[PDB]
Amino acid sequence: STLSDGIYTIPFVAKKANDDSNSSMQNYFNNPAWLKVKNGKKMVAMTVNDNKTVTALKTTLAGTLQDVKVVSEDKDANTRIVEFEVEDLNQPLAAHVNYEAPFNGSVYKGQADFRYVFDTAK
Amino acid sequence: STLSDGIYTIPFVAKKANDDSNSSMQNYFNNPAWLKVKNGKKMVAMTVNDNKTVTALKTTLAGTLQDVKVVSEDKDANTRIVEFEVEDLNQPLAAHVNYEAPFNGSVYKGQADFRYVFDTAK
Amino acid sequence: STLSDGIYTIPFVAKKANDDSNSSMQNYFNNPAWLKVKNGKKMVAMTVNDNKTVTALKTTLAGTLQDVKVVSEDKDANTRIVEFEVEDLNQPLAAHVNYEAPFNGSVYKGQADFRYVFDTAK
Repeated sequence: STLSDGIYTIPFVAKKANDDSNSSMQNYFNNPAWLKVKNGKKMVAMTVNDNKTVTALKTTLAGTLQDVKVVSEDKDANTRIVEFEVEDLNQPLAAHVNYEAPFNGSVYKGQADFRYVFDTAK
Repeated sequence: STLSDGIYTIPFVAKKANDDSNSSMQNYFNNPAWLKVKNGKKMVAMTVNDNKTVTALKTTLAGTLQDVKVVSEDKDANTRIVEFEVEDLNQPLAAHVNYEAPFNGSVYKGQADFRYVFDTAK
Repeated sequence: STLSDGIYTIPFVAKKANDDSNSSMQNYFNNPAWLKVKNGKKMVAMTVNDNKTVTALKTTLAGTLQDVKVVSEDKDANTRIVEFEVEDLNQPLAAHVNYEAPFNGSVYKGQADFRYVFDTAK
């Protein structure tokens, strides 16, 4: 947690919920994540690269999963910037994502559980 | 082929035409591909992440290469969703792509052959 | 340097300034880069996939770093096509990038040094 004030680019990997392997959900988020070290608060910002498909995202805060906040949304470029706090950048951050298939059919909804594994701030 | 009804995310890799190595053409397609298991028909959908550059794409169906169908096109975000049927998700699916360089010159056209190698549905 | 006339797709990796490891800045540029072999001039074109964040980019030419030229800019899709000459496609091309965080705060600016390592034209 010992980090000085400023803007740093923090890398991440999305791993499967109960497997130490890469999750297919990783491709919905732009790497690296932005890190603002302000007033001793670890704020992580990341571009959700498919606004239409990814409908909801929740990240663990104080022991429970809470819906992420939208910094700014770009409906023309099909992207959005999301903001969330992390308790520890050393523990695999459990996250649940709700998605929608672009198919022209009755069934299209989906949802998956995955873990965000953060490297070191730069 | 033994798969139940529903929406599943199928991963893929683009390999070189006559080499078991990754093809540079992989970066024109968004991973993973969407899979709709409806009425015993293996339908694969994928985002072509550069609408202007990638001009044509054909995938092998019943022994011959046929031009892929457009689900929906996004001219503002420079993307499009394409749909194609696969005979077997265990054989390397041969595909031919036609592309155009964004350079301001007389010569800009190009075309390449590659293989889609599908993993398992999720 | 012995290459015939035409359009070829050249792959690249962004490595850390003083480390032979991948740079986080790699995700701001679309792979592969376009190569036009016209009148014995090695011209490299690449899509900067985040127009708003990446504010400036300079590539080494004749021993010094010079600001890259804009082929065409897409403000709707948040992209731009940049053009620059390379002295040798065998030496790690030193580059300096200026970036801006999308956070809603006083501090957001940043800048990093990295090297472009080019493979072979296709």
